[PDB]
Amino acid sequence: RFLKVKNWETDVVLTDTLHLKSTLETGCTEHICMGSIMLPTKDQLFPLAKEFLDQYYSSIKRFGSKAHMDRLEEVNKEIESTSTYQLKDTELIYGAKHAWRNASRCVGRIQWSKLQVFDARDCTTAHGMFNYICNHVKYATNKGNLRSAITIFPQRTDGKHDFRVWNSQLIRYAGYKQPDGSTLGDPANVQFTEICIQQGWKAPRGRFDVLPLLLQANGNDPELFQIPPELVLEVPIRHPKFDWFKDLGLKWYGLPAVSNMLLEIGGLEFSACPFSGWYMGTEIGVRDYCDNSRYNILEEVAKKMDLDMRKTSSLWKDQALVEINIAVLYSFQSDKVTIVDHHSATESFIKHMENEYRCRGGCPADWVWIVPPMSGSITPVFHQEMLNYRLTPSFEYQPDPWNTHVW
Amino acid sequence: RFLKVKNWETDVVLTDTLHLKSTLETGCTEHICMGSIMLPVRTKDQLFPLAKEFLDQYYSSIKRFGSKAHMDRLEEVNKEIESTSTYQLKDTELIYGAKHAWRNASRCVGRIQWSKLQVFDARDCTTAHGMFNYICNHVKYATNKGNLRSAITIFPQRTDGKHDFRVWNSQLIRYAGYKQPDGSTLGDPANVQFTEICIQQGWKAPRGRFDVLPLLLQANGNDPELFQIPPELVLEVPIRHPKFDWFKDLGLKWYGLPAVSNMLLEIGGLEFSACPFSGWYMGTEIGVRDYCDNSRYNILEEVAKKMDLDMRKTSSLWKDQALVEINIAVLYSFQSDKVTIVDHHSATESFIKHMENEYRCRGGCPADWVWIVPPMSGSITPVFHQEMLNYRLTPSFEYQPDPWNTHVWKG
Ligand code: HEM
Ligand code: HEM
Ligand SMILES: CN(C)Cc1ccc(OCc2ccc3ccc(N)nc3c2)cc1
Ligand SMILES: CN(C)Cc1ccc(OCc2ccc3ccc(N)nc3c2)cc1
Ligand SMILES: C[C@H](O)[C@H](O)[C@H]1CNc2nc(N)[nH]c(=O)c2N1
Ligand SMILES: C[C@H](O)[C@H](O)[C@H]1CNc2nc(N)[nH]c(=O)c2N1
Ligand SMILES: [Zn+2]
Repeated sequence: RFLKVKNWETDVVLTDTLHLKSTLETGCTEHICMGSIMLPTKDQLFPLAKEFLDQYYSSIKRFGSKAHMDRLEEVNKEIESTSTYQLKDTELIYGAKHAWRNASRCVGRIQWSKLQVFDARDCTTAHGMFNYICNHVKYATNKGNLRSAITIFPQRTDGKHDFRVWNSQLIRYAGYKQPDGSTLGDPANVQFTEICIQQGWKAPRGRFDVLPLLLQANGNDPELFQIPPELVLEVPIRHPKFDWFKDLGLKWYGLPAVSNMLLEIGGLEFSACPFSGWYMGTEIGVRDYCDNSRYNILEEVAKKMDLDMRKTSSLWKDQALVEINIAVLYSFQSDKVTIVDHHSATESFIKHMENEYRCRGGCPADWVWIVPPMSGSITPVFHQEMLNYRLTPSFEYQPDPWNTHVW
Repeated sequence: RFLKVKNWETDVVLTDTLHLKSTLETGCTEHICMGSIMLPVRTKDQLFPLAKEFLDQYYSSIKRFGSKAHMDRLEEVNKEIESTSTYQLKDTELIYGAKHAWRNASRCVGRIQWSKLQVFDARDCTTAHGMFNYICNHVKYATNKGNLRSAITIFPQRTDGKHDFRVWNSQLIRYAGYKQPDGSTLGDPANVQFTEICIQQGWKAPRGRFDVLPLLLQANGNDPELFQIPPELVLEVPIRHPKFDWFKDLGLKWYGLPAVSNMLLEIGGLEFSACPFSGWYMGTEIGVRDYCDNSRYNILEEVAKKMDLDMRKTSSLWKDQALVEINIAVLYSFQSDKVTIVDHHSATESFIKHMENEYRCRGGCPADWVWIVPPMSGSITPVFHQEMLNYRLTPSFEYQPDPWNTHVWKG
């Protein structure tokens, strides 16, 4: 009931009690673990609100105070009346920061309280959303000195007036099905690169074409918008030794800005809430270049290294994967763009873990996602036991808009 | 209830029905996941249903469920239990059990080989010296001059828990580790505590960086005794690198036979507390864990020095780079000497095939993602994007407290 977790590299033991607060469910049972599965009314709303407000006023050392009680009373009232309710800005911010704080899959959470919240709740149109998004992108980029941000569009009402960013990230590279058979650009984004044209995009049919924003406001049809290029900071990728690297014709964008998630605070459902921070190197280089179902350029890279690509036992894929990731980090640090290496980020996380166990009594963590996709066992998190559980406020997955939209 | 797993690299979807045959607990609940927790005297009361369960599986597998052979066997076992408070497995049953225990080992990426396991029945053993004999023949048989064969040796089951057979070594073959007065460690840091016990038990330690440890064996609950595996029986491979000639000079070598000996085999309620088993190495086990883990030989840095890497900023990925070269060297040294070894890409590929085959033919395949995924280059092996249900089946291999923590010293 008061669980412990052992780091095996260091024998350190943390005790977890925060999990007892856990409110939502995992997908696991006593009989089956699903830790490696990707995605396992006025009456429900009020308990949701109270729980949130209780933790909020507790966090400001005014638990049980007049303001607290009155606020709980005030919200309770508006709920009975309007069937929903609205969050004070302070609550909105506390909420946002805490959904990140509780994002069990996120290795970067040590930064969780330095989040810039943009209240875009007054928005009414796709054009408006576009204006708010450009503003976010510009702010977060900060000439390469990246800052974390989130922009929150009006909460769901009755599932009809839904605000949604159809892009999965604000900034992503187009991907096209070749008549040749293969795939040009980014394969992840193929179906999306279609929907854009299916909705009227004029694709430059290149490789690194920045996808257009497809914003949907108040449940209406979604509209296309193009991000001003001067707002899209990119880094041409080059190796600090292999000068044939730049020849490979590679660059990547500096701003990772996830847009398809649902943010939940005190029962309210912000279905558009694009947020961003900065890349861990391996997100672009292990994942965005070298996944089979992505840029898949490993073969060509090692080809250019004249490595024995005949048998797997030469570990050519590994050697190459390492150089590519060295290049990514090298180019970003060169162009004065924020990035963190996977050793540094995992180190920061262990500290953040220790910090949360100390000041908060625990920290939910999803080992399968926290461990970098390369060099796993030489990062400190590998040997770190982690408890996974779901807390509120949270970020949740949500169905792709094109599977839901009533046109 | 059906459950689906999806491979996100290939969109292949599989459907698990097997998880319904799962009894044992996971550690998990609906409000917490212990999926990354390393570790999450039995009466006639709870024995017979465990036995029936086993025998039922056993007779289904031989397509004789409900046969008179099956029913008499149940009866035979029943009566042997209520009379003797335990029972004995037939040879057929012991073999099936050991194989299935491996097959159910949800953390083992090597399971494709599960049906080809040589089972040595050492249930007639009575002394440590007898144990040394059995173990010696295991090692010789499994080693097969570098052409490794999977094998397990099974010592008598636990009776009253006061007469346990145990192998105190964690693996049959392992290098000593010595903590020095200055704080440094000579040999394998992973083995220091055991090395100490060994020394206290009268072992005369060479105190070299690569001393094969003695077997510390326990029979019928007696105090353990020391035995030196004859060196001609211990196959080793010196570690060199194919392009780096300075590598051999790091003075490295590893033993060829991985043979885990501290686990506990459970079959039909019976507990086999001494059941050393062996297969062959995946390269990363030696290369990534056995040299490069910060709590191991940690030649990561020296390899890095010799490569003249940029060890200043970690964002040079010098650690990553050295790690790769060390694993190249491990695989290369082994293949050159015709000692069986598998690389992580090969092993994971194999596993996916095995797993898919198991879903189709068995209705699932319990698998621990945290352990199946290799400790380097995770996402460029096919298991990384493979969803996996994890659950416990019997027969199984279980952890068990170190015997030095529980053992009652005769003297
Ligand atoms: C500032 C530096 C940050 C770093 C280095 C970082 C790092 C990461 C990494 C490496 C992942 C794994 C994702 C993958 O492999 O595809 C991840 C996931 C995640 N991040 Fe963070 N992040 C940062 C900022 C943020 C911010 C500002 C938020 C939101 C406020 C956030 C929320 C999340 C969430 C919810 C996930 C899980 C996504 C999922 O479940 O699929 N992160 N992060
Ligand atoms: C024949 C080639 C084999 C290969 C390549 C192989 C590979 C592996 C690897 C790489 C691990 C993870 C080890 C670690 O990182 O600590 C593992 C775990 C395991 N293996 Fe296999 N193995 C083989 C044979 C066997 C055999 C013969 C058995 C038993 C009869 C077995 C039973 C297990 C068990 C029970 C685990 C989980 C250990 C634990 O729970 O801590 N394996 N295997
Ligand atoms: C499995 N993938 C192919 C699909 C997938 C796509 C985006 C995903 O979002 C992850 C995510 C979320 C927030 C982040 C914030 C900062 C950062 N550097 N990476 C971040 C990464 C997760 C999964
Ligand atoms: C943290 N460690 C001390 C615990 C630990 C060490 C080795 C372990 O080995 C498991 C294991 C079992 C059987 C194997 C068979 C073959 C093989 N190549 N590796 C195998 C590896 C398990 C746990
Ligand atoms: C904390 C974590 O559960 C633990 O360190 C595990 C992680 N995965 C592993 N995977 C393998 N193959 N071997 C291990 O020893 C471990 N250790
Ligand atoms: C099968 C597994 O659940 C899936 O591939 C996960 C594994 N771990 C991951 N880890 C991170 N950081 N990001 C991911 O997308 C995934 N994918
Ligand atoms: Zn679980």
